[PDB]
Amino acid sequence: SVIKPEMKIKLRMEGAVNGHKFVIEGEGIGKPYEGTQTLDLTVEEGAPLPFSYDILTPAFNRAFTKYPEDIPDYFKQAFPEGYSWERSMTYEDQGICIATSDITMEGDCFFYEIRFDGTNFPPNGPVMQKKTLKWKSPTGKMYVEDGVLKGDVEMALLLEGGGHYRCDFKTTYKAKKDVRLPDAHEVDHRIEILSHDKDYNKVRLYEHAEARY
Repeated sequence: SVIKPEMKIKLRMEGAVNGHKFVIEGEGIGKPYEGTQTLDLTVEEGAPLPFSYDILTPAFNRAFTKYPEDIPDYFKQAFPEGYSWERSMTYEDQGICIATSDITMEGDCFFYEIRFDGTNFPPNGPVMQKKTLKWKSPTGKMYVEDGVLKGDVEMALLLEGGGHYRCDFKTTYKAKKDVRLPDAHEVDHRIEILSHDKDYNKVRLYEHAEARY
């Protein structure tokens, strides 16, 4: 396979949230067959970010998923050519984000070109007031609709003071070439900010992910 036991990551995200433009760059490494990865992220433009960093982190690659051999791996099959995704993230207080990522590969390194846009977050809401702690770890569903791979997951951010803040994720995936399509299945994720500086200009981000029926 062209996916090595260890793969590097390089990315660039450009976007805007409630009109505030930003650019974030990332460099990392992961073990695709183990489903693990770590990213170091740097706010290159638009610092300091006036919104919760947590809304960004699921945008920062399902190739880093442990797939059982009896479930076809859409994401590892898509390389070297790559794949893209389109995602809507609909929060319970009418804040909405939409994002896209084009994922390519050159040598032992993935490259992401990410666009992230968000709007209509309440000014005194948990996102613009930075009251989010971390994402819960729900199980997401993967399924195919007329030859296209889709994902749906009901997400939630834990809040300061003990509450939770929900978000509906819908993703569409597109391999550059035809690959074996999997039957419907699930993916477990855990995503965590391991470290950050005061205003999250620097962030170290970790994900573990595993597929199952």
